[PDB]
Amino acid sequence: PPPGEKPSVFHTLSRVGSGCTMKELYDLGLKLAKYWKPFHRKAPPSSILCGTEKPEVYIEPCNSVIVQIK
DNA sequence: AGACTTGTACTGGAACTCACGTGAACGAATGTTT
Repeated sequence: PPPGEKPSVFHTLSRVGSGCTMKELYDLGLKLAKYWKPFHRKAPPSSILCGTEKPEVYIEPCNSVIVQIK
């Protein structure tokens, strides 16, 4: 972002779907359950920028969580 | 590829039980003292 501001736009990197136990996935779902929004290809959100791979449901970055990927 | 879940088998420790040992205590007989 411009100096002294929070990030506004995001660029997709990759899907990850392994490395979490069932309980961790349940807790993550409960945390982010309220903030999921349906994804419409015709009116994509401004904050998230995607290529050919698009999600079924998108969550605004302000309410999401950081994940470590190996 | 990778990561988690499920199923099978194994091994060590907990708990329970019996055998054996040791410690302390005691009534009766005997020996000693007065």
